[PDB]
Amino acid sequence: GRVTADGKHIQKFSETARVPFYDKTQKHFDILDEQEIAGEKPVRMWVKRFIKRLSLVDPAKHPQKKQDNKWKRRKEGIATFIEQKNGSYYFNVVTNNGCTSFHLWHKPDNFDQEKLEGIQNGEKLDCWVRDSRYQKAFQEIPENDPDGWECKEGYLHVVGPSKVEFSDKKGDVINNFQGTLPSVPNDWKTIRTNDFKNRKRKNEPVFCCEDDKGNYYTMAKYCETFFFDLKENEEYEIPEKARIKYKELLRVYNNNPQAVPESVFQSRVARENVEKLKSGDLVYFKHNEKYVEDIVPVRISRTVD
RNA sequence: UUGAUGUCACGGAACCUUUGUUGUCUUCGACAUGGGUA
RNA sequence: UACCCAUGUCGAAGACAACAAAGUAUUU
Repeated sequence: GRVTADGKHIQKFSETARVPFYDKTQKHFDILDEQEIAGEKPVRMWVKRFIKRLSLVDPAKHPQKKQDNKWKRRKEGIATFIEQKNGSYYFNVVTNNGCTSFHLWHKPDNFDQEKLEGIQNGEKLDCWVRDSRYQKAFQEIPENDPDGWECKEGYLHVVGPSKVEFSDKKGDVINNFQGTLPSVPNDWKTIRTNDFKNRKRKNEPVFCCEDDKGNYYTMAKYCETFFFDLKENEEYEIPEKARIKYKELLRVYNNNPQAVPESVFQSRVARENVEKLKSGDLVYFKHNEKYVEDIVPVRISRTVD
């Protein structure tokens, strides 16, 4: 939700999507303006809810784990090979929905047509395809995925790189870093992740670093959130109780002895010493038919009595 | 800024009454933080 | 729009509440 200009109502967004900000696969911090980052100018993003995945042998007669629930909802088509790189193969696809086509890169399974050993330019194959939730957004359409993006307008909710694990002693991620750990940056906008927790699948990027008095930090947030489809006709009134609870939430955020000692790793509410609701704020809200009941600044937050 | 044959104003204690007092173990364990994957 | 958690660290309270001036016969 978004707090209205009068400061007395909160309007409802219909949707959210994740925006990668601290990974090296994009340039959002270099191309978005300050008031777009601050969440006080609306922006227009490309959004994809579902992403396609292929198999080049029928899942129903595929060995092992693909006579499986995810593949129960099959869809069929034909694919044309057009490029190969790093063992990945590039296909244009036509599904059985008349004319309905898209390009995608595929990293073959062992049973994908002899793992595509010996396939050649211009060839084509019968295929099966599924779609799975992706719910991500970008300002510019990434290369290697040029199709299926929907243009939407909304606001960016930028909290900062505040999901951090820290210790006085070296854990599993730090032990396996393979390098000299960086120093803690001074500016929260320059942080970029430098390896992964699951380095085979390359899920879950992290930023590992060390400070001058011997603490080790692992920041494990790389996405930031995009709010879109603002409903004009759906205000909810903020009662006085909701403001008191929010002020108490802010007080407990800013008076924490157990807080991470480096403020670049704190959320905007704590890092910036926020003290009130203000017009135009972006927030998560709980409501009844007419009134706001609970307000929090981040996705997993605190609940006040 | 006096008025004149008449001024005890050195003719009148800012005096009298009121408790800085009432209540409070130098004690003590679970809590911080916000995403990630499809 | 469903699923899943992850990390180990750290002192708190340092006066508060009340009162903040009020009374002080002249007569059946």
